[PDB]
Amino acid sequence: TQAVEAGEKTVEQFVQALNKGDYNKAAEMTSKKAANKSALSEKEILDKYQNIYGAADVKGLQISNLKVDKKDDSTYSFSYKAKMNTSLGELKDLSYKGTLDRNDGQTTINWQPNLVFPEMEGNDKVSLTTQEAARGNIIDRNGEPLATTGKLKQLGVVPSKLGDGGEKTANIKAIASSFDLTEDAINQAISQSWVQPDYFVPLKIIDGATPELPAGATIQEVDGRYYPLGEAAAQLIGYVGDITAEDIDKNPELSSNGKIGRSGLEMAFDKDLRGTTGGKLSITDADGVEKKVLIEHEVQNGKDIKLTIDAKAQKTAFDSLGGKAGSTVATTPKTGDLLALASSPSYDPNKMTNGISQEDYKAYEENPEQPFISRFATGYAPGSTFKMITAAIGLDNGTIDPNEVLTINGLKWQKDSSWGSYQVTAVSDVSQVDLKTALIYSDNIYTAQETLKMGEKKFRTGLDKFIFGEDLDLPISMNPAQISNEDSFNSDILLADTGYGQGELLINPIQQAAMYSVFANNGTLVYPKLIADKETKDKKNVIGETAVQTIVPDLREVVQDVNGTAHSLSALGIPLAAKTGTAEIKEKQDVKGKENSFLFAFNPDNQGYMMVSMLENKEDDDSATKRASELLQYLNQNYQ
Ligand SMILES: *C(=O)[C@@H](NC(=O)Cc1ccccc1)[C@@H]1N[C@@H](C(=O)O)C(C)(C)S1
Repeated sequence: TQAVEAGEKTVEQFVQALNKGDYNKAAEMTSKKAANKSALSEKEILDKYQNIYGAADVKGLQISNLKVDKKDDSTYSFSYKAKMNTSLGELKDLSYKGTLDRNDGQTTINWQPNLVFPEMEGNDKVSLTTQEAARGNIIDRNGEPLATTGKLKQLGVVPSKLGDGGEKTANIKAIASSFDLTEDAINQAISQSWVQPDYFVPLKIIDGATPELPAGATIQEVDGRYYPLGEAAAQLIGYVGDITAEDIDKNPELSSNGKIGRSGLEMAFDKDLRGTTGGKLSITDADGVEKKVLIEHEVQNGKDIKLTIDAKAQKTAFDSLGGKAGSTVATTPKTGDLLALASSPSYDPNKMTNGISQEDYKAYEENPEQPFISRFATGYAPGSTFKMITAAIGLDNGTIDPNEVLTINGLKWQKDSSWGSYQVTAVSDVSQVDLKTALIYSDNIYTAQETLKMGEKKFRTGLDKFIFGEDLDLPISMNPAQISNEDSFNSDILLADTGYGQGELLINPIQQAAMYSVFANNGTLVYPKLIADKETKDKKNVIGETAVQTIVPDLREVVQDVNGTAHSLSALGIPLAAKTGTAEIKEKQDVKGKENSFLFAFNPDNQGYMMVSMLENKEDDDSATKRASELLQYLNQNYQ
């Protein structure tokens, strides 16, 4: 019995050393190379475990149902079920047999070929044939392609088959003249540090007919991932990259020759898009004739992914940002379909996945405007657009009378002398300010006074009915919106700032589109949705229908009133309700404060579309409002 317990520890450590990928430590727990003992030496056990388990990408060996007893004076038998992960799938239900040995005080494993796979005998080999799975496509709500896979002919020259003296110069000139490439660039590539005589130095990417090939040039067809919208959806869609040996160690079910999603939806839906590797893992005899099969799946290509995105709206939303720092979110607010998720500046995903120079990659990473950031998922202070939420809360809890006219003297205001030098500031000197006026001119003082009058308790009570702190059900990495840093403002100043969208508020554009959706659904919050087939989910009674019917007519006046901050959008001649905002930020360099321009706009007649556009670190006279004319026209015509 005391010996049977030591054997269950030996089988445990032997399996553990195999599981931990240390095939040498497991080899030293075996007996000597002899009959009725170990079949091979230790160096041959290492090389057999390394060759076979390495070829099958064997990872995560775990056993169960261990049964160890006694067979003779020095012989102990052991059995167990086992399972392991391979590049083909899960290899479960493995009945392992063996015998232990107690020669001195230690117990060793009489190693046999049946301890690599159950039915191996003598000089049996292992064979693995695999078929790569085609990565699925990504498409928009109307079927247009967003990310597809295909073949790409790649021109390239062989330095050895190019020439010696003069003939190499002649072949370079013929390759240059027959492929439209400068002669100074062909020599710059074939002379790089990595190049060797008999290598394949790629040049151009043939996108049409293959022309006449001079001496030295040769086309090598390769697989590529194409992105039709390109940079206009690079943050959302992401890009794929060549699978590395580290990736295979983490998930053996990958193809060491395929691509893996690195960011965005390409990485988010990597499992669904990449498919499953097909093939067969068999045990052959000593000559290569197949005996027993261990795994066999057929190649199953990846699934396609259909998004709520509109390819036209996505490209228009991105183009309207003119390459400046910003982002635009367009939805159908009654269902939550995300029509566009643009971020700017961006990077070339085609260039990123189909070969990018190391200089260009550093440009993308050293760019201060940071093109790799998904700005529709970055938290910001919403600014003056947030007054709609504060107003709706003040109307619901009976704090704001729409017709009551506050008197506001001057452009500065503070509650009392305890505020020191801090004062809420108004841009327009309007003395008689009611709710409709405060939304048209965007008056901070009215909002600050009504927030302080409301109280912190009643303010948060209305705020907590929204999606602050919630994690949206979206395949986009994202932080939840927050009201402040802590559960209490503990400051009348901070309570006031939060009233008109400043303070410690952090709400990303997508979360803003979800929160502002209440004004298109009579106070019901409709959650955003990116997968076209998902079910619409909502959250009712977030604000009162009374507040919606009061505020939306005022938001029409933000566009229609001649002093409205969005009056430039009345040139469209379409039903629009809007609210602009400009948030000031002092979290970069103290040399100068930076401003973020915002625009919220939806159709108040049919509620077909909703838009939340942003400009980060805006230039002067530049706003989100002056750029939104084109996207609004498209959404108004195509989403009624
Ligand atoms: C809301 O965001 C308000 N903004 C400020 O009080 C800060 C600010 C920023 C730049 C210049 C002056 C003041 C108001 N809303 C914006 C807007 O709707 O664009 C105004 C510029 C009207 S102030």
